[PDB]
Amino acid sequence: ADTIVAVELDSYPNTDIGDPSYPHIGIDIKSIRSKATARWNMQTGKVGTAHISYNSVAKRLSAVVSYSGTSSTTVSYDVDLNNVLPEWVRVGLSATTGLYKETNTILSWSFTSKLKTNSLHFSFNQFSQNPKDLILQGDATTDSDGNLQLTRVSSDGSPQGSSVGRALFYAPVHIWEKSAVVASFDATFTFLIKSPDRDPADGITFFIANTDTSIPSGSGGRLLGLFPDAN
Amino acid sequence: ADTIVAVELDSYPNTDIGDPSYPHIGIDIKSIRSKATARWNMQTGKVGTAHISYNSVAKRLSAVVSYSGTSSTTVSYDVDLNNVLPEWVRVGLSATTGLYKETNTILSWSFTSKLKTNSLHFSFNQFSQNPKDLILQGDATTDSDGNLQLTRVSSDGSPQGSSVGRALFYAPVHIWEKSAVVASFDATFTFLIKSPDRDPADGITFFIANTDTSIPSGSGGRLLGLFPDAN
Amino acid sequence: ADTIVAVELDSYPNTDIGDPSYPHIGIDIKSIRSKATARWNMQTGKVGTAHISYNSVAKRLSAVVSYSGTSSTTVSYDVDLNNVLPEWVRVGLSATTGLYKETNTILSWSFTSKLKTNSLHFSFNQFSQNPKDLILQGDATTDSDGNLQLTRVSSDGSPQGSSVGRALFYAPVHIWEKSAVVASFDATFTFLIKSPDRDPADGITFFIANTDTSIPSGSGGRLLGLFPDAN
Amino acid sequence: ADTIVAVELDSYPNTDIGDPSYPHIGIDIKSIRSKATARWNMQTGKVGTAHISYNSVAKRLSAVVSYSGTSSTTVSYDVDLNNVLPEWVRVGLSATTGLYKETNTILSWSFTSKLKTNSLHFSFNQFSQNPKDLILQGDATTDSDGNLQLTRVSSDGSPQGSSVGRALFYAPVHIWEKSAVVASFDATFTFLIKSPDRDPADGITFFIANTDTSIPSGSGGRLLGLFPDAN
Ligand SMILES: OC[C@H]1O[C@H](Oc2c[nH]c3ccc(Br)c(Cl)c23)[C@@H](O)[C@@H](O)[C@@H]1O
Ligand SMILES: OC[C@H]1O[C@H](Oc2c[nH]c3ccc(Br)c(Cl)c23)[C@@H](O)[C@@H](O)[C@@H]1O
Ligand SMILES: OC[C@H]1O[C@H](Oc2c[nH]c3ccc(Br)c(Cl)c23)[C@@H](O)[C@@H](O)[C@@H]1O
Ligand SMILES: OC[C@H]1O[C@H](Oc2c[nH]c3ccc(Br)c(Cl)c23)[C@@H](O)[C@@H](O)[C@@H]1O
Ligand SMILES: [Ca+2]
Ligand SMILES: [Ca+2]
Ligand SMILES: [Ca+2]
Ligand SMILES: [Ca+2]
Ligand SMILES: [Mn+2]
Ligand SMILES: [Mn+2]
Ligand SMILES: [Mn+2]
Ligand SMILES: [Mn+2]
Repeated sequence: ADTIVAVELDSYPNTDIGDPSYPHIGIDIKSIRSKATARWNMQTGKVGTAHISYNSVAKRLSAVVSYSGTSSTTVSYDVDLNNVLPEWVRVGLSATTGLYKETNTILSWSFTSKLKTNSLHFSFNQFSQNPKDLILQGDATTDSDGNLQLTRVSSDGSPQGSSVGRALFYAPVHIWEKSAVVASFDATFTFLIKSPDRDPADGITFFIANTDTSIPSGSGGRLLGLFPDAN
Repeated sequence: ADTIVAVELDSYPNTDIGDPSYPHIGIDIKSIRSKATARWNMQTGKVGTAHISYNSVAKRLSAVVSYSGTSSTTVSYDVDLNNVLPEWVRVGLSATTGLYKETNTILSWSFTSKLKTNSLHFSFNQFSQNPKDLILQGDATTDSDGNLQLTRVSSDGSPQGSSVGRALFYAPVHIWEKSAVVASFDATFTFLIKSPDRDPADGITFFIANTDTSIPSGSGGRLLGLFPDAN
Repeated sequence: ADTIVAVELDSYPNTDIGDPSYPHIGIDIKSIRSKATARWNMQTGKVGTAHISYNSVAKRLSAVVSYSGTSSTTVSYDVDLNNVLPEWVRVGLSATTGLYKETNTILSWSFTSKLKTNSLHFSFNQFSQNPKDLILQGDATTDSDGNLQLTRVSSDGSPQGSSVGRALFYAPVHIWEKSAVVASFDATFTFLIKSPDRDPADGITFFIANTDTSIPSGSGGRLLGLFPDAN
Repeated sequence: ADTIVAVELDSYPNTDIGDPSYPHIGIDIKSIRSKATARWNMQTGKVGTAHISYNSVAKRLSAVVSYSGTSSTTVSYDVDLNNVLPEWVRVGLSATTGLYKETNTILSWSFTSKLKTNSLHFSFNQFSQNPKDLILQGDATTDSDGNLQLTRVSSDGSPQGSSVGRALFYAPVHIWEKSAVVASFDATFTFLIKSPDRDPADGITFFIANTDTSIPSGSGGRLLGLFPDAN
């Protein structure tokens, strides 16, 4: 199967596959069962911001998720990613709904990777109706306001359940190379999660995988479109 | 056929299809017959640097080609590129040999595009043996020193004639959009041209084209791998 | 006196010192009497954006000023700036009021300069209460919302007349050097101009000058805090 | 006195004030007695490269120092720098000689800081004869090849003992702010250390301090121009 590293913004607690009993942000290394989590004061209807960073010297993957004036949650995990990930990757965003639902609207997304002794940076502050520099998978679409709807939304804006969708950047990324002195990446995205459900679900991830990654069978709902099971 | 905008570093004068009678840099808008040229004091065996820039407000495509301490040549052309190019493009480098030959060795290549009211930047200071973020066309390869050999070079380093090769960046680039306030791009590459021929040929280009661009039939030699004829 | 290059957003027509009879954007080379202007559909109470760019190869200073969904005005002028400006400069923003007034509120400001063969970039999306990386001149202050008020505003937000204020970046900028292949700069700022006056005044500039530049005597009002007279 | 955070490239072992018994790179938090060190295979006469990074989420200051094809040494230290440093800082490079000597030649220096919810980046690949964007302290000069000589070098290139010199960037840097979601910085410099001494000394640092920082009295030699004593 795919090799996966992800930062999950998990709005629904699936305690039966390892979630804490509350909304949380998590660092996922090849398993939906996060190696590290932090409690997420998830706000429906307000725009959030996530920042993710890593470098091969400090070897500490970190993420912070914030709502302006409201809250900020941070999670870190010490991991040598050059030991987990292949040399060439694609980076992306994923989102699911399940029994319960939410909009998983991406308003912006940027990413930088550096291979020091290669550089790649992209920034999207609007998404075009046919984004030729993105690989849209599952239900992911871009809409009339220029936003990226990772999961299905009806004509009036209502989120639908049992949705899975992902967007990967078109170009493979060279995230490590044996002659590199240091490899680093940074990622930021802003997101709007709306829901009429008392318990919204399921969440959004930023993720790095093998370049030929695709939505695994059975990855809906709590598996965030990333893993075929909860191992 | 393809839609082409290019800056050509033309080491061989083909006076019969419009070249001036000397090595020159040129700005090409949909024809190998440059809309503007400047005399190029082409230096065999020394590393050169080319800088190209454009923005949709000034509407002036410019290029400068230099050898440290030796020479610098500049050419500009006033053109609304949003009137020439499709909204989505790929960017690349091309090179040819013909009867006469030269190495067309790319040591580095960078590019930035901005869509203001989208950003894309890539930088290569070394090229890996299998560059998954590049579309290599024709004879283009990367070699053991980490350089990009656009045209065929033998085992010992000798350039071969009748070669054509191109390298495009993998991801389409969004170079204009009707809601943009301003669109801009910048490109830099460094290059080493070696030749045992008294009159080296044929040259190197940086070029922007339709995303599905490929080497046209009959584009070798003086056509720089860009055009199917000299119209 | 100072040596000045500026892009002026001139909200008040002073026809007696060379203004066209309407709000305009202008390119100023050592004189308030613009070398080039374009009609500016100036909008009171809406946030505007200005983009300015130049490179020493194309030698074309350009500016675009826009309100989202409303209007965009562009002005360009062909000028070799390395022939006007000293090698070391400071860059800044200026604004005035006079008999008539307006707020000259800077919401953001960024700038990049490149000296190719040096790089400097700064970006402000919020201004702190005591910006130690800015030289504030005249009436310029930063306020509680994190904005830069170039001209005097009363406690409730009312703009005052007979105000002059400027903000320069602290560090001198190396905008040309005789060994450079190409020198380039880019600048963006966003601005909010509010006024209860039927004819608001006087305007905002982005400007480059000798590093020891200061507000000239008698530069208020129509002189935009840049020039001691209307020569 | 000054508040100091530094990464030291310490070519001389002063075991009597806490150095390990070998050349080392070290992370210094308000004391020359490094909180963390790693053995440095210091190479005389070859160009080295140092990369330093930190972000306020991972809270891990890291540094890697390398010679191409030869060696690489890494040191990290977990520290909340927003708890050590004032909100406004200057960043710089320092170097000393003492009884023993070496050239402390800076060939390039770059730095980025980001204040997320401010950006500052500078890059020097050549240093001009009178760098107006640098505060040169002590013996620091720039020479005819465009390099930064932090410590005294004679007319022919011979390093002198009992030298101290520093170069700070002119503009204060805003490295933390109470409303920031995350603060980050990155720094790179390349350096050439030549010596006719069997045991070269004393070393080079990249350092962050109070904006009004100056060379303390008695900071020569093993104190690297940063501290007034070895507490
Ligand atoms: O969308 C949230 C969740 O909905 C389903 O799980 C349930 C949440 N509440 C329930 C109540 C009953 C059943 Br049966 C299920 Cl399967 C659930 C599944 O789709 C999960 O994958 C998902 O995490
Ligand atoms: O490589 C340089 C040139 O070589 C060929 O043209 C000639 C240059 N000198 C010649 C002499 C004879 C003939 Br026949 C040709 Cl076709 C040439 C052709 O391959 C040209 O496309 C190319 O520009
Ligand atoms: O603020 C707009 C203008 O106000 C003054 O000029 C006038 C605009 N309408 C007037 C009417 C009368 C007189 Br007297 C003046 Cl001086 C003006 C002067 O302060 C000008 O410098 C400025 O351009
Ligand atoms: O330059 C290297 C060192 O030279 C001096 O220390 C000595 C190194 N070998 C010695 C031998 C004798 C004496 Br006395 C001294 Cl003070 C030293 C002092 O200047 C030290 O600060 C410095 O670390
Ligand atoms: Ca879950
Ligand atoms: Ca030719
Ligand atoms: Ca006026
Ligand atoms: Ca020491
Ligand atoms: Mn979870
Ligand atoms: Mn030609
Ligand atoms: Mn005017
Ligand atoms: Mn030490």
